[PDB]
Amino acid sequence: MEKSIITQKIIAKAFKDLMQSNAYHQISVSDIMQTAKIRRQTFYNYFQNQEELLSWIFENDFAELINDNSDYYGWQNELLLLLRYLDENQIFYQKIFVIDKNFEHFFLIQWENLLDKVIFDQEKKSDYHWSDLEKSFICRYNAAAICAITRESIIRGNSLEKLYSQIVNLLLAQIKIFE
Amino acid sequence: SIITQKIIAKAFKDLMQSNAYHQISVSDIMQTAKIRRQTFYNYFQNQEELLSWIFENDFAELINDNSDYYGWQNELLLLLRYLDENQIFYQKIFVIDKNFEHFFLIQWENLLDKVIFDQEKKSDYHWSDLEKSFICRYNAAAICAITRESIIRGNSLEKLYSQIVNLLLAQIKIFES
Repeated sequence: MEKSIITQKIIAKAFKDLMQSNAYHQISVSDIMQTAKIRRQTFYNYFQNQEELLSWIFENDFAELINDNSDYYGWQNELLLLLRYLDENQIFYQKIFVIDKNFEHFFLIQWENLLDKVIFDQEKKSDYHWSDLEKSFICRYNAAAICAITRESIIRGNSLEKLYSQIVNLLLAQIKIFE
Repeated sequence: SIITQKIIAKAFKDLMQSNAYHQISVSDIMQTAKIRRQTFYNYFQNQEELLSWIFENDFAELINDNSDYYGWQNELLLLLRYLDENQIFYQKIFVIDKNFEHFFLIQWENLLDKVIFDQEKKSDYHWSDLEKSFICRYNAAAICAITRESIIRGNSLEKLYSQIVNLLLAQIKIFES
């Protein structure tokens, strides 16, 4: 989305930029709005504080990457863009894994949402005999794997995009047996 | 002498069924085991050491104490059956020991190494070292998470067997030459 959230997106970009090179708690609202080039008080039309801004970033950015697009068959492109986003924002996310103990659970749910999208898109392309139980299992199994691998890579400072071909290939192999 | 240690462990596991970990004493354990109390300390300094011993011994048997040709599929099935038989015990462990998950993950990594080894004995593959390492890390993480969740939920782990095997075989098949 763009038109209904223009200012929020500018403020969030500013914050993400500062998180590349400053510790989270040393970024004030004043700093964010200086970087955004918007009058400070405007921040409060939208967020009470930096925690609320973080929450918004997590909800918006993952939805935008996974769901907010037009594509009929999109999951492979979405996965690539998600890995690229995590690489670009690796320092931000390393920091969040330190600051927010509940983030790991949110992160896993994001991967689950991606797997739900994989299933959604595949069922548009081909016919499958997977039961409801089997679809749940494939999603939970793979979401857990990708969550663990990408969390570790983020924390370690290893590139996520380098894993893309291997992840796609393993997912497609598993999907195929249910044709 | 595996024998006395196993009696003590069996007694502690049974007390853990219906008693909170912290409310089980060495006296309780040894009375249940029917073995003179002081014998405990020939083997374990305390309850935490006893727990650690159970983890190391049980998983070493499940992963390392089989015949060479038993195979990863039977090994997985045996692990799943062990987790079912000890489901209530592990439900508690996932509560009280927030480091057990790391140990558990290593056990699944060990099994995945055996999967690769067994498959390379059966057939021939074009995977690189990096590709096979990745398959192992990816699937060990998946199986670790899925079995923990099923344990906590109180679902059948043995029921997961075919589901896991099918997804693993599907991944390995793409590297077969």
